[PDB]
Amino acid sequence: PELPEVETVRRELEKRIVGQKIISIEATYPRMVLTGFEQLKKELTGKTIQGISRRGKYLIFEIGDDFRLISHLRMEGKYRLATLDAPREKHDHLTMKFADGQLIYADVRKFGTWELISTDQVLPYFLKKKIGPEPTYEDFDEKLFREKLRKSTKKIKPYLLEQTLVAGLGNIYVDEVLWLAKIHPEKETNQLIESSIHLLHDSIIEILQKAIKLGGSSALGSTGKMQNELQVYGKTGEKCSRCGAEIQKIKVAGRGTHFCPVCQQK
DNA sequence: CTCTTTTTTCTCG
DNA sequence: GCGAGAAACAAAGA
Ligand SMILES: FC(F)(F)c1nc(S)c2nc[nH]c2n1
Repeated sequence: PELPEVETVRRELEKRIVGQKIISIEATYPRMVLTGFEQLKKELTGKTIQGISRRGKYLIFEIGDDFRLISHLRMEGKYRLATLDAPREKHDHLTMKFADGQLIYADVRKFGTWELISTDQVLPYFLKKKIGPEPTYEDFDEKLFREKLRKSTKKIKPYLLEQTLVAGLGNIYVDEVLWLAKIHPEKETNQLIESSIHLLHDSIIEILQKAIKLGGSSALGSTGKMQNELQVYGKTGEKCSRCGAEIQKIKVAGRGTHFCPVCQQK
């Protein structure tokens, strides 16, 4: 998932597990608990969930005053709320058992991660990863964005995916954003002009906020409607909305890349 | 049978 | 520092 899907999960979890005391925690794949499963089980068992936050694509469980559980779903992670007698499914790895239900984490590819960190270490955790601003008008400053693009020789799509210019874009929404902003994915950022950068900035905010409103593109968060609004991603060979052309797919920095050549010339 | 396809971080030259 | 390619992993499709 990307930021809109993680935000949709965050909102549903916030509605349902805040206030719940953790009765037990079980793992069939403890290796995804990067800080140590036995330590996490000891610290969090018997604690009450106080809230669920998000930063970029990271989910942040607020569990007691002094701990946060930082969860990343990577490529295929999925959460579901199940009854206590729910049968185990093949790719379930972790479960947080409450008195009247359980939160189960599944991940076919086993990429997703859990990290237990103390409350006063959350901001340093994200500083160390150099995560960029949240994609909102209030947080995403166009002036700094423009300066960073000017000083770099990177291609725009890889640079946006690095999470350092702005947080939360993945392969789907970066393709949608560059189509909407009429920018080639291999455009070198120091060749972007101010009016293009302005449109890119606004387009990032607008696409991600619309995606959040529509519940993401498609367990929790599986009821999104943003997939019906995608213009280029996964649409290889189909006609662009700025009509005439067919959507092409190339490889850029090892990622499948969907774009409309006429609309996105360098 | 092989090869390719679908977030983050590391290795290598 | 850089970028390309690979690594972590599983399943499905060509
Ligand atoms: F593909 C890419 F290599 F450009 C890339 N994509 C994503 S989603 C990403 N997240 C952190 N770093 C990242 N690099």
